[PDB]
Amino acid sequence: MSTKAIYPGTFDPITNGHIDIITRAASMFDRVILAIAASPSKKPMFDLEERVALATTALQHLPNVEVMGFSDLMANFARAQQANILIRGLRAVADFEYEMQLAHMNRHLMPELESVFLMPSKEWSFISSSLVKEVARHAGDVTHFLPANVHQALMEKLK
Amino acid sequence: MASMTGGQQMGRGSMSTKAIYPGTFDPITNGHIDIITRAASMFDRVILAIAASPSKKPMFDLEERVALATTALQHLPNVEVMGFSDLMANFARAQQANILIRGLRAVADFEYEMQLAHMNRHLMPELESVFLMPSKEWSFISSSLVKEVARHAGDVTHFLPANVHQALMEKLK
Repeated sequence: MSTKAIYPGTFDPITNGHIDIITRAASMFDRVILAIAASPSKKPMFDLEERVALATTALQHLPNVEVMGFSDLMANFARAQQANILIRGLRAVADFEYEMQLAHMNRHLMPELESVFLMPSKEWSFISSSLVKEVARHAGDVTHFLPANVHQALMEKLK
Repeated sequence: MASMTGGQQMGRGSMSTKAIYPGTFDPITNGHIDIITRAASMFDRVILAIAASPSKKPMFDLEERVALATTALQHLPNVEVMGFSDLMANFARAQQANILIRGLRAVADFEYEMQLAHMNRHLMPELESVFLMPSKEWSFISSSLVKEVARHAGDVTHFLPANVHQALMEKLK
């Protein structure tokens, strides 16, 4: 019957690449949660409240998508949310290794959670939050890579 | 609201899902079975699409491959086995599939798989490629390796369903 997917990340901030991933996932699963990590070990530019607020606005037009923060073991959060699917976007070869390791651990922690991988669209294949930030920090144009609400908020953070 | 719209795929919630899982499956292994079982748990329907005329001559012919796979996957109600002699995208279009299952074992392959996904996106924009990691148990097995091991009497009973094991032993004198 139901499929319920979690798409975890720091989303600092959410980019068009993330939006593409979640849009695609929301087309194939009944429900999707954008799970925003509360306390990443590297301090984010936006806090959880801001990240969640931005992502909510950017994803409001998707009816089966909900944005939430989480500060617990993803397996525990997935169990709490009665999620059975874990979405991960796969951009680089470097990321694949780490995500395969994590998937094997999550299989150990939650055997009933299936990890599922999406490639980013060609359009968004080179963008990351980190890269957009670094470009923007030195006044590079990133209007093409962010939704308007995120773009405005980023500009404010850097002024 | 049919008088007004037939509806669209994206931005309107969840849609009916029909996945193709293509390969040569020469023969199908427990690794493949794991992948398709997992896909069949999350998609409404799944087709195991067995390539008829692969570039490297297979040990089993299409009829044998299809027969073996059918038997090994009969316990999954939403899975069907078919042969195809086309691009995976043309078969997908023919079957009105909207999902393409791809197994992701090696880092070496990631680049090729991303390139294939971009090509399939070009050919069939409405087809989404979805990538599954193999289970840890099956992470090192391939059809090719199991065959070569079997050819020199290595034990591969753990890597194949019984019907495939028997058929493989028959192929190897």
